[PDB]
Amino acid sequence: LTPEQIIAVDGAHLWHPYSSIGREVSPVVAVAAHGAWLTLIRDGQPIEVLDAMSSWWTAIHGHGHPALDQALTTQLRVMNHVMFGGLTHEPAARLAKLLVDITPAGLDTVFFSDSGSVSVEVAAKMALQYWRGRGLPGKRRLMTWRGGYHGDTFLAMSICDPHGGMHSLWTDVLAAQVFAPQVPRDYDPAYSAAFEAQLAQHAGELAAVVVEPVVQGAGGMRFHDPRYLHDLRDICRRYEVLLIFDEIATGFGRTGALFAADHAGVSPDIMCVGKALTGGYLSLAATLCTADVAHTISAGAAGALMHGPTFMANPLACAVSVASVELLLGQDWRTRITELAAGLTAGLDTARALPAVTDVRVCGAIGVIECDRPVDLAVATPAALDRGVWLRPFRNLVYAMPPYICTPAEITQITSAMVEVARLVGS
Amino acid sequence: LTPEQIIAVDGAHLWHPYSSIGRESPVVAVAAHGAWLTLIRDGQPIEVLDAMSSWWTAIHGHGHPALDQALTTQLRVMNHVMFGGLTHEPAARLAKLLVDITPAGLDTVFFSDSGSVSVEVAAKMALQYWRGRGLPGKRRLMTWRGGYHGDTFLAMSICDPHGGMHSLWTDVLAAQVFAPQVPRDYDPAYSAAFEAQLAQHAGELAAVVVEPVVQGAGGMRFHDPRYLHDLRDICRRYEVLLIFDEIATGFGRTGALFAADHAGVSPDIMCVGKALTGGYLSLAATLCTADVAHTISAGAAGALMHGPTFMANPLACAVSVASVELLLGQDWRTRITELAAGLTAGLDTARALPAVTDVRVCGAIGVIECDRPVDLAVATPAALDRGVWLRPFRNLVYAMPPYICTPAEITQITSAMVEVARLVGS
Ligand SMILES: *Cc1c(COP(=O)(O)O)cnc(C)c1O
Ligand SMILES: *Cc1c(COP(=O)(O)O)cnc(C)c1O
Ligand SMILES: C[C@H](N)C(=O)CCCCCC(=O)O
Ligand SMILES: C[C@H](N)C(=O)CCCCCC(=O)O
Repeated sequence: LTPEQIIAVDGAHLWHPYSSIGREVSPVVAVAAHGAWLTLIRDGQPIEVLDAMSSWWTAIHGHGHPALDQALTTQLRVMNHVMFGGLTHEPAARLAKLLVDITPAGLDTVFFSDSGSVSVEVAAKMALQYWRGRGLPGKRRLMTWRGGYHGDTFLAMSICDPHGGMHSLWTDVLAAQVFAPQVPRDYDPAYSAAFEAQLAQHAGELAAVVVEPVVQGAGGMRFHDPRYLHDLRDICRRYEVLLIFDEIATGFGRTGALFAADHAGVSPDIMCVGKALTGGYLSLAATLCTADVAHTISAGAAGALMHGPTFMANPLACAVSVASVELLLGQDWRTRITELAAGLTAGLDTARALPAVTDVRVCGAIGVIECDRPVDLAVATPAALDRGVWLRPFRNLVYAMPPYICTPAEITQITSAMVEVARLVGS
Repeated sequence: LTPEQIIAVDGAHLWHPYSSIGRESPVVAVAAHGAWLTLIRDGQPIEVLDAMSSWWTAIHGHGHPALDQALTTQLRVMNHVMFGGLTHEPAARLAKLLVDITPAGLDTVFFSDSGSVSVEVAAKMALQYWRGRGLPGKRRLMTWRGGYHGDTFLAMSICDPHGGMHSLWTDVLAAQVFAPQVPRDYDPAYSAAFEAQLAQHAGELAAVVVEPVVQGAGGMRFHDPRYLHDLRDICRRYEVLLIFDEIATGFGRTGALFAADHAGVSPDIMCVGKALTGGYLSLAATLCTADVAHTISAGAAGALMHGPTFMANPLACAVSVASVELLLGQDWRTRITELAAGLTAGLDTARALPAVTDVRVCGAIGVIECDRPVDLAVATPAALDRGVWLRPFRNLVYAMPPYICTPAEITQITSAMVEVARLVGS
């Protein structure tokens, strides 16, 4: 199909995410991706632009990395997929061993699934089944703080920010969960004391606290002091409420630590990972839990964990994930991310002086220009493309989560485009 | 890793589906090619038939050269890009194929990453539809018993609450409306009763959701396609949407391209998955009519706020395009008829077995139903001894073999199935 043909079929038959159909955006045709770069069709002509978004925060080693391509083709040659019901295999074993070794201590059990939203559903199921296994089925609600996002399936939606979150129109049909106020950027003991007070009054009906550690992504690219996670861990411990960290966006080095929990030295009872898990090649996610959680879940009268995605532990997805994680661990990723952060900080600093900019902030390989108004994609997208960068703002944010392989020059091209988008926003 | 090292790691760290940890032992798989798996039995690698098609996905068998090549072709040009703001050739080629081969009127495609997600998307579409019509009270689902629709919490709510796999969770799930178990043979009184029950709930129902013709994970039950014609009629007259979940029945499995085709009926919304990718990669899709898509988009809500990270993944779409074209490029209907005949002929003798209550076949689906639960500890090694990978569940010994299975291979599969049933009764 020609780009023309692709656009026609697309307009007629494809529903895009977070969109209407008809009077929708109008997507740009992508025809190739290599390293940090996408080949897009603009006015009938192919242009090369930097994938500043890492393809929604997944392509940490860039596209078509030789190690990941090879890992995929090697597995393809021997075994594409077998059912995980009754069978196991090397890629599943290798990936699970890697995951339990690099995640916060105590997470020794791995349940694979096909997507981040599903892994969150699995996390909640683990938490609820845990308490059923202890003969306390009243412990069935979740608690979180505002500003959060945990995916788009219906249980996941129930812990999305109920007022400004993308799922706010659904609140009347969602499970009603417990929400603490927005966690602040700077550490304030009074906030943690209030969180504890609120949790204490609901402790008998709470299965778990569920939060994104350090960085809240889709809810506003907000950062908070890691010490709050230390307080959550302690509160949950004392009141016997499970602690769940959703690291689907923060995992695999993105915030400057291997996992954002590591900024706090905290181990949750349950953890979700996804997105950058496969290096952005294929859909895969995982839910990890402690031995105590795993063993209790089938205690009393609860029985087996009745979850089993058809493509659970897919050998192809697991094999590229093994390669992606090994590639990350086999380099000095900590210095790499530090250099990326310094580059983002340096390149975004001029945005602070722009009239429509309210904040500039960087955490690891995350760079954010917060604006005083919602960012118009119709203006932003071509402005970024004109400067050789693929950017997709959302809410009032011009942000990047670039591939780890970006050179300092490429980072400066990305930040330059961001600043120019923000400049255009304010005029 | 060696097989023993894999077993060690697996036992320590891997949670398997529908199981407990440290109380459930998996067999190591080291290769798969065509209709055969290479498994490790007592230290020896053996080749056995994938009678389950790896949970009903591997319709062209494993490592089919056309599908392998499609994947490797796409890998060299573009592994993945975000579907937010971008589009691409594999998504367009796949959407065009699916719109063309599905029941008439299904012209919009929302891709997702798994069957259960595609079901939640379908439900979201149905609820958002009625909101766009100013009827937000229409928010419950109706289905019939014996059904299965996945494992996420909304999907669980339309699993049969009495004896379906999610039955222990009834007290926490959304309470949906359940009609009685639909019978095998057509009885118009069943439809009239379904209508009567639906009528009293019509003002609060967004949709009827069912598996058409074959109910899979809820018990491998078959029903007359005329029931689906009745549901189309009832939904039309009472203004309730009709959703067909064809995640198990799609792509030829029941003898028609989609099971809905047996009834000559189109749902308003349709889910597909599993065999969509030929069993290579996780992918699913939710299709809807122009009416549904436009009504959603014209509502105050506006956008459908759903967007899986790996939505319309190029690699998954590329292998699916190849799998679908490979199916359409051959006489699949004759192939399935031949498979059905082979299954019928090979399972016939099981009818006489003392613990067997029914034998039934529908397209490339063969079922022995027993009078008691089937013990995997007896069934699994028995079948492996006969060169077949079988996974019974509940009281069912069944197969959903790759379409490429030879008559000899089908003979081998059915013989193992008969032998497992024989052992159940002793
Ligand atoms: C397998 C299946 C699903 C869910 O698929 P997963 O990939 O396991 O989420 C949903 N509905 C039906 C009818 C199925 O057979
Ligand atoms: C992206 C994301 C999810 C869910 O991801 P999908 O892959 O879209 O299902 C969940 N939680 C967080 C924090 C995320 O960033
Ligand atoms: C796509 C995935 N579900 C995700 O969490 C990222 C969404 C956050 C950005 C919203 C947008 O780009 O429109
Ligand atoms: C979601 C799951 N893979 C599925 O729907 C098919 C499995 C149903 C059979 C249940 C078993 O084999 O134990």
